[PDB]
Amino acid sequence: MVVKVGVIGTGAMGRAHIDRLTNVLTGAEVVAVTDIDHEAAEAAVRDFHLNAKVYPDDTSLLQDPDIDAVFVVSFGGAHEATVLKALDTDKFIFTEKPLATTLEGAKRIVDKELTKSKKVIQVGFMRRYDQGIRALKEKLDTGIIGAPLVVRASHINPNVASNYSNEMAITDTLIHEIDEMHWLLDDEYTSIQITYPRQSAEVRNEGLHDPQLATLTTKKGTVIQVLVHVTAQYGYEVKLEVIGETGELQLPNYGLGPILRSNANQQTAVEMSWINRFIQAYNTEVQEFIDEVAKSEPPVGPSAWDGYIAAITAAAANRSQKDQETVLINVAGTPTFYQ
Amino acid sequence: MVVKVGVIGTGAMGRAHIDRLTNVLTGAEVVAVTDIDHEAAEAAVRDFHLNAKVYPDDTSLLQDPDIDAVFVVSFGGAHEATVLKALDTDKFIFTEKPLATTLEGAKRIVDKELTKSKKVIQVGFMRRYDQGIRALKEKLDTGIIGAPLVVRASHINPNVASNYSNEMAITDTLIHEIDEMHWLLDDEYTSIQITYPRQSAEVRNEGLHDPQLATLTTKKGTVIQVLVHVTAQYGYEVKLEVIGETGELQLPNYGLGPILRSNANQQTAVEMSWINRFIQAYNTEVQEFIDEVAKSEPPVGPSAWDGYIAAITAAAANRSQKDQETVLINVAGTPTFYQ
Amino acid sequence: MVVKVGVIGTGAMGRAHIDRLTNVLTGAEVVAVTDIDHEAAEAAVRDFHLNAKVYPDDTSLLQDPDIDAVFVVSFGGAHEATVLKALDTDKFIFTEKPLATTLEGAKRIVDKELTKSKKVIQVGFMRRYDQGIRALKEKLDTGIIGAPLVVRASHINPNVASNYSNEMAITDTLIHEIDEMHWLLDDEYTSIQITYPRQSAEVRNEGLHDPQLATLTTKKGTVIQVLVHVTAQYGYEVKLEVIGETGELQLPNYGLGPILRSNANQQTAVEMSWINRFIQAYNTEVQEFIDEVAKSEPPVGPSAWDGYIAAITAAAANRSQKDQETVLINVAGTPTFYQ
Amino acid sequence: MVVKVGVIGTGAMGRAHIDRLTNVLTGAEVVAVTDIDHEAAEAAVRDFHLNAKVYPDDTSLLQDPDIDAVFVVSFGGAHEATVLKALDTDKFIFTEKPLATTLEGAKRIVDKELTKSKKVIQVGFMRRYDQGIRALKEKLDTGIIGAPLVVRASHINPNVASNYSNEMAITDTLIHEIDEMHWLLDDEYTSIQITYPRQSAEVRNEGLHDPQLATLTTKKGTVIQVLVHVTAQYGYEVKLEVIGETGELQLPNYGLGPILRSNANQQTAVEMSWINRFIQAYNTEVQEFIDEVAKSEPPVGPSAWDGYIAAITAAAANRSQKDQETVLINVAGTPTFYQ
Ligand SMILES: NC(=O)C1=CN([C@@H]2O[C@H](COP(=O)(O)OP(=O)(O)OC[C@H]3O[C@@H](n4cnc5c(N)ncnc54)[C@H](O)[C@@H]3O)[C@@H](O)[C@H]2O)C=CC1
Ligand SMILES: NC(=O)C1=CN([C@@H]2O[C@H](COP(=O)(O)OP(=O)(O)OC[C@H]3O[C@@H](n4cnc5c(N)ncnc54)[C@H](O)[C@@H]3O)[C@@H](O)[C@H]2O)C=CC1
Ligand SMILES: NC(=O)C1=CN([C@@H]2O[C@H](COP(=O)(O)OP(=O)(O)OC[C@H]3O[C@@H](n4cnc5c(N)ncnc54)[C@H](O)[C@@H]3O)[C@@H](O)[C@H]2O)C=CC1
Ligand SMILES: NC(=O)C1=CN([C@@H]2O[C@H](COP(=O)(O)OP(=O)(O)OC[C@H]3O[C@@H](n4cnc5c(N)ncnc54)[C@H](O)[C@@H]3O)[C@@H](O)[C@H]2O)C=CC1
Ligand SMILES: O[C@H]1[C@H](O)[C@@H](O)[C@H](O)[C@@H](O)[C@H]1O
Repeated sequence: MVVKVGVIGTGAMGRAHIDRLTNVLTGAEVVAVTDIDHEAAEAAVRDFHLNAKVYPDDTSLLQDPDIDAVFVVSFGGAHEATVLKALDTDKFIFTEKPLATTLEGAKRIVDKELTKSKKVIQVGFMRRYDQGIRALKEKLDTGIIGAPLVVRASHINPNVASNYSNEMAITDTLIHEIDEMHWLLDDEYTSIQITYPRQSAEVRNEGLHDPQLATLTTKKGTVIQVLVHVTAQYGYEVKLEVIGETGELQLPNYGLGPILRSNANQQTAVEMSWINRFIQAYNTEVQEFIDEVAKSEPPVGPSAWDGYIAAITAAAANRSQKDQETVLINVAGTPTFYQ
Repeated sequence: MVVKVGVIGTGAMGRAHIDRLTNVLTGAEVVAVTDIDHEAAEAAVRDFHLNAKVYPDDTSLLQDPDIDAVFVVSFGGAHEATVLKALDTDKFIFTEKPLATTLEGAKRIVDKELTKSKKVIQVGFMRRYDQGIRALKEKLDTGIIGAPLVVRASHINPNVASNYSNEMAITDTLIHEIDEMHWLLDDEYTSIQITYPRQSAEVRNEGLHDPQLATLTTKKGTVIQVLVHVTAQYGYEVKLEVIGETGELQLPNYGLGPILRSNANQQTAVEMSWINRFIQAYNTEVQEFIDEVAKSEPPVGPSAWDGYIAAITAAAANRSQKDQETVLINVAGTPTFYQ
Repeated sequence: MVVKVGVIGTGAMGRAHIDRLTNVLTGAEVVAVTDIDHEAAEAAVRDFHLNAKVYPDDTSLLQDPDIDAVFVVSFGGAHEATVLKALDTDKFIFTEKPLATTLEGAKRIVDKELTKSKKVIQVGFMRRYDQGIRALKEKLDTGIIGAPLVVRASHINPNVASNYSNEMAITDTLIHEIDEMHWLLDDEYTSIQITYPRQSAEVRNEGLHDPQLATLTTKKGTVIQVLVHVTAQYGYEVKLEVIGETGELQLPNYGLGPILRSNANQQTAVEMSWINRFIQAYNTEVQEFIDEVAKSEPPVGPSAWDGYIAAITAAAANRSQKDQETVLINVAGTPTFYQ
Repeated sequence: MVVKVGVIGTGAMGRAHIDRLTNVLTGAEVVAVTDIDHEAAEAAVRDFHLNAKVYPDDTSLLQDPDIDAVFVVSFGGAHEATVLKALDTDKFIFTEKPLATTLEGAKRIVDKELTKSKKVIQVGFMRRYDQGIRALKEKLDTGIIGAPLVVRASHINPNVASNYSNEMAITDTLIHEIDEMHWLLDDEYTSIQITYPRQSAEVRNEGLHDPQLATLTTKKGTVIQVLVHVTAQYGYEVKLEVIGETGELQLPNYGLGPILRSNANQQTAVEMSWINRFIQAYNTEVQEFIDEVAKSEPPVGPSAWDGYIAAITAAAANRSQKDQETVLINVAGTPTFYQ
């Protein structure tokens, strides 16, 4: 039966999710929208030819009994309150990352969800759905390279908007690696440290350090070195290498485009848009959510607990940014509810 | 509104299309099925949880007024009669390849379709929807390597079933390149020639020559060299290189799986299944057809005319297979109906 | 002993051989040069800091008793007369390919050398010395991919000089593959056919067809498909793929230059000339020649017989060029002198 | 005229250099040897068919006026004393790494040589001569990727002998990166920090931590992250990536061996031997030294100053190994003598 969806926040990613649900994926319909910019919400309805009602706020939308699930796609800082409101209903909840912008907010959500008769929140950490990354994890898990010793990763982005701040290097960019690595390794973090190499001349934003180097450590002692470089110019790229005791695994170059021999070079295109890079993962993640809601079963994707882990680690990273010193992480054990 | 589909032939590929239409793609519903094996048809209904009627044959299914489009997914030899029957209705028609198993059957279909007010047939030549192959064509069409002079291609398959005949090297295997190349090059074929290199010791089928080399010439003068190797053992692989005046284009490695460094080698997995190789293409191809039907517009994918070109070329190749001599091809000018 | 060398022809490759003999290789000194362009000869002496005599012609240089060995590095069509003259002396002879530009010329050389007390000619078929190509042959010979069924090869040049003729597409270019494949496969040819794809707009030489396709068949039934493309623009490249019963072997991309990520592309440099692509092969073959001369022993590298065997096939291809028809080949057995 | 060489220390690398001078390269002759193991010295002369005198010690060898240059290939701890002695002569000096085993020893050599009328010492840091590494440096120096911000490198080795110590991870292994980076970047080091990920189960040596992570900083702010992994099992590999403001540069795939398609995989061999990996670099380095001596000009390769830089940095790294703390490095501005 069709999953009736309400969307809270009809901006860039909200519209992208509306588009997915309407024109790409199967088994859902958007029947309600709201945005603090009412005209934006109206436009979403028009642009996507929805049979949907526009509500003036989240509270009103959440009162609609016909809605089976809500998508929270507002500003990050608005997620916490909205998710908490939604938990007063029986509706399933897909929230874009972050779960909340503070670790305390995340904890509030976890604590509230724990009181319920079903897990209902999935968080939009799409990396876990990317076919390439999953294939690497699968291969790692065969034991073929032994224990993971070091992970080297890159998060490369061409340029940023004028409103992109230093802290967003963590909260908008590194956050993906923050969620991914503990999942990839089936391990828990023990520390994070952010260091600043020489400042790029390409940076146009006051206070923004770029590139940034992030070193994370895990309980088993695996060290993760992430390069974050958001004014890299050349392209958008995600790189991942796992160094094991007996071998290595790395993600192949992304892209299906041809190899060009021309002008004394052999070349392949590099993606310029994060949007295109993770199109598959976004579709897969959302389809999975919808498929679960259709069965009235709890989501199986990243949970509020994953959101909490991410928020704790992001907080630690933002602390590290202040003086470039290592910050310890010690997350509580995973409640059975979230296993 | 949803496109209501009837499926004629509920075998391996018929079920795969049903699965696509039901569980993967958007905007369609299978409401009717038929198969000469009635038990298979019934199973398809149960297996995919369809709300669908099982009909004794194609004729009866075709009388169902609720059906917007039919999928013809029976034995190749059955396609012609069914497509001709379907053309007595107003319904849209997706037929799997081949359009017909004979040249004359293909023309009968074309002649019949030409009598209609709009085009309704799409033929399942999915290569055109493969992202890698499409990306190559697109790059070619930028002019960046100048005019295409030579095409070198491979269709590699690990092993064949006992029913695989010499002529199937053309009709089941090369057929894909036959449809693909004239599209790739915006050109028309003038001849085809099949040669037999030394016979592989891996061949276990009566009368099968393997490998086979196919050489096609085009009106603009491009020479196409295809290696067909169906007992290759190592994997399933589709390779494509275009040699231009000022450069070359080739398909990259297919696969998202990781690069493994282990035991004095660096390695990546090779696909063993054509099914897996073309999952995406099948999805894109069918979604497009459904999207067209939903708008009541003619299909924009490979047409009955393309089916005809394929059939003519395949026939010529089968003739060449008899003595390894060149066989001329002179395809009629495209009717405006198919422009 | 330091081998005293004379060089006949001091153009691009003459200079390159002088360079290697003077600065890289051991046990040789260039003591004499000649070129029909006196200024070119003088430039070679100057540019490579030689204490060398500049002779007005080959005959005078050949009559200098102090010269131990001569290198024939003139225009291909000039090799025959020079080699024949040199055979009137007791000097060792390294000639670049081709041995001659006609079958009759090659035969004249063989007939003359057979009258001598020992073998003195080495032909510059350097492909056999290339580490990559050798490594491929070695792997093939392990049986890991079973019997070789088809070979696909490319011989790519960016452009040609004004003196490059249609006939030279065979005698200067394809001649490498002619020698290479029979060595690689330990097989002999039964036929050759040259075909002319769509003529490139990049051709600037009257009478030159480019690209050209060569199909060679061997006694064991292996079919070799060579692409000759000498106005390719993009670079200089040699490609080799062997299709076996149970697998494939391919030469990797050549180059040590870096991978550049820049401007929405990932790219690596392509060689623009043989001079660098085959520097190792040239070094090895020439050092081997010099080492034999130093011991007053016959060369162990490719012989005038190899040159003649190649010339037979080359002449067959030149015949095929006229009408694009297949030409049969059946070479004589190797004389004892050349075993 | 031929460069007459004396070799001090005729062990593994000593014999390798003798072989280079005797068989591989042009313009030199080994005319004297010495080793504390007088039988090793005798074996060298014998095995390589040398016309050389065996001297009882370095002092006696250095007094031989016919010797143009000496190679110091004894135990590392024995270089300092031997070098300082040779500096009492006018002979050119090629010393293997290290220049000295202490920065104090290195400083003494630097001070002594600085009193001489011209530079005579080259240190055997062969990385700088590796074609790929040089090609990358050169591309970097074009400015095409802007300023270097981060360098990521790997020094991967399959296994170690029973005598390999924790300190050797620096002195024998990382030392190559230690010399290479400041040269690559034309910059000076300001700090080094060694950190230990989880210990590999493959380690069989008391006290050896593997892998190790080395972080170096430069004056311009470039951060260098090196992974040292000496029990990696899979192969020997050197990886290098430079992250620039506007792009990236990395070393390409190393290897000439074929690509094998077999058994559901595509694979290429990985080098297992550091010896084989850097064969070319060793040859080029020594040939350049000989060429300089031949012209009676100072060496142009890595100098005593470079050896001093390496010694300081290695000492700092050995210190950091104790507690994983960052150790500052302050190298004096280069004397013009060494520019
Ligand atoms: N998982 C991923 O890779 C990505 C996640 N996101 C997340 O999606 C969320 C939205 O980002 P964008 O769409 O790019 O930003 P956006 O700025 O384009 O849109 C946000 C929308 O939310 C509306 N809004 C703000 N506060 C609201 C509230 N309290 N209630 C209702 N509506 C409100 C705004 O008016 C705006 O239309 C963010 O949390 C972002 O981090 C965004 C892009 C990629
Ligand atoms: N485009 C592509 O890549 C592919 C195309 N195909 C095409 O799909 C068609 C079906 O192939 P598969 O599903 O693999 O074969 P299959 O043998 O598994 O299924 C064929 C089904 O058709 C039924 N059938 C036969 N004659 C019929 C008729 N007159 N009316 C109704 N049903 C009839 C059979 O009972 C069977 O259930 C073939 O034409 C094949 O060439 C199949 C696979 C891939
Ligand atoms: N093995 C290989 O990969 C290569 C082989 N070659 C061969 O080397 C030879 C020379 O080629 P390039 O140096 O590239 O050509 P080039 O055109 O640069 O030089 C040819 C030189 O020969 C001189 N010459 C012509 N006729 C002469 C004669 N009768 N006596 C003396 N000198 C004469 C010309 O004046 C010119 O200086 C050819 O046989 C060519 O096929 C050339 C390049 C690569
Ligand atoms: N640049 C590179 O990649 C490499 C550098 N090396 C360096 O080469 C040097 C020698 O290494 P190996 O040959 O591997 O060691 P090895 O132990 O095989 O040989 C050293 C030889 O020196 C002799 N010896 C020791 N002290 C001596 C003294 N005071 N005077 C004369 N002879 C003496 C020993 O008896 C022995 O025969 C070391 O400094 C090593 O670090 C070695 C291998 C590679
Ligand atoms: O003489 C050169 C030489 O034979 C090269 O190796 C070949 O690549 C060029 O085509 C030819 O003109």
